[PDB]
Amino acid sequence: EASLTGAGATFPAPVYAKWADTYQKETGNKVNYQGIGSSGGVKQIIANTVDFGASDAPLSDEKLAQEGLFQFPTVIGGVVLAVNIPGLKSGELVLDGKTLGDIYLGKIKKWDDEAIAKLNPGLKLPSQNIAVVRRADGSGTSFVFTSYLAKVNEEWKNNVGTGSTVKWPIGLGGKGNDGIAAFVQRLPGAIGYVEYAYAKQNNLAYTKLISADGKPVSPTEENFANAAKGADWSKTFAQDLTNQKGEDAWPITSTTFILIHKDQKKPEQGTEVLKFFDWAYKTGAKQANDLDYASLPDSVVEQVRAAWKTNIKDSSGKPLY
Repeated sequence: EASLTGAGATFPAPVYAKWADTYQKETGNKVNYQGIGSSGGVKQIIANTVDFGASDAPLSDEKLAQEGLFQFPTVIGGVVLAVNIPGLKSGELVLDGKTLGDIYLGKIKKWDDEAIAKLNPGLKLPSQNIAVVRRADGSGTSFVFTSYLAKVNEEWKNNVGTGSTVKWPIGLGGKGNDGIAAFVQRLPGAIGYVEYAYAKQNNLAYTKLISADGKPVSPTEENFANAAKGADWSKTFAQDLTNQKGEDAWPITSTTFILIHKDQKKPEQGTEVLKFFDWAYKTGAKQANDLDYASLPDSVVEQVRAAWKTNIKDSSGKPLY
């Protein structure tokens, strides 16, 4: 039995924790995962203080080669806008990318603003001020969210841009996906971006969004999967799944990655890390779906297995899988 430690992204933490609990029950192996944000996970794996790092933002091939790292995707999730608006039900409000960006820019300050009303004709919106909430820590969820906003709001693109950390025009900072969920829950009029599982598990209301194609869509596991239907995984695992075309394609979708060293100094540790993830691919789909994360296509996991064989080795050049 082995003890493994991983650290990073909170975006997939609910599913990694569930898989870890189940894996321990079935095999006795222990996986301790620390949700410290993608930026921290990258620093940790590079510092070699953990067996595997986790980040929703992919590293470029050149960055991977420079650090001697290998990266592979695990599941597909979606980012939603959790809101606390009195008298509004979950899924009733609809926002488009442009308007969402204007909210985060501080351009729109009340819930009954004309721009919001015209998108929601049947709604009686309250003249409640909008409390914008964003991440205080280096975050892969921030990366995905700002990648999306830069595509749909030129002013956002030109003035704040994309990144795991940006200079936010307005808003209070929350730590981790859990931190943002707690803020929305406690602040009447709040809007905050979180990975779907965090809104569902905390019973937070969320909005629908208008797809790249122009249709209002709901955030569901199937709709996250739909956004990924057109990704050419054979080209690269580092797929941008934001604002994708297609029916019922959730606009803020993203996969997430695990980072491990290619030259394993502690091969036993390396071998056990691959066994845990292989087990998750083979048996963990139901648990991922229970948490509303979509699974990667089988062709993609086969590509991952093939790459493990070629890339992961001990100091003697011996493959660990």
